[PDB]
Amino acid sequence: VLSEGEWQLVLHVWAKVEADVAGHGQDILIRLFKSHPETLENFDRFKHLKTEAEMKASEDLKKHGVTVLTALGAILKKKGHHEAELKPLAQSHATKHKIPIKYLEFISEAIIHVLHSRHPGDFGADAQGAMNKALELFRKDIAAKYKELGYQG
Ligand code: HEM
Repeated sequence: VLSEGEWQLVLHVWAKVEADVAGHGQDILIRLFKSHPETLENFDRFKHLKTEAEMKASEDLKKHGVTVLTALGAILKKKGHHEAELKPLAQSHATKHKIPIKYLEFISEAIIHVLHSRHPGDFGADAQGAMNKALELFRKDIAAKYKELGYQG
């Protein structure tokens, strides 16, 4: 369970993301795909993309990054009270998309990497620790829902 102070560190960097969620989403999805190419294969929608340049030029990838980060932001703004937001997400990701917890760990790493690069002013060590805790909580709760839904993750 995060403290209020930790949540405030999370939300203060998220405020920066929200200056340009689209650009942040591009960087995060591209970092995920570059660092863990098997994750790209998981997206039938995107797996044709061959290069970072093609990724950057895809309007469709940009749209999806906005969707992803806005969903995550809505979860983070609940400060742990995210049951309602996690239900549909866990169901789609367990049963339609089939995303293992290890891949949610990979996107978490990509989020931390991009925030660390873009936001040294709001992403020092304590802030990164807080974000890690928030993403750990998200993954813990999603993995519990995966169980309940019949997916090992
Ligand atoms: C922070 C973690 C993530 C969030 C918040 C998130 C959010 C979303 C949202 C909101 C959608 C659209 C609605 C839905 O289907 O549920 C979606 C779709 C999808 N997600 Fe995620 N996602 C996350 C991580 C991942 C990861 C790590 C992968 C794969 C490695 C993945 C694969 C997919 C796929 C395949 C779709 C469908 C894309 C399409 O064909 O339109 N997601 N995600």
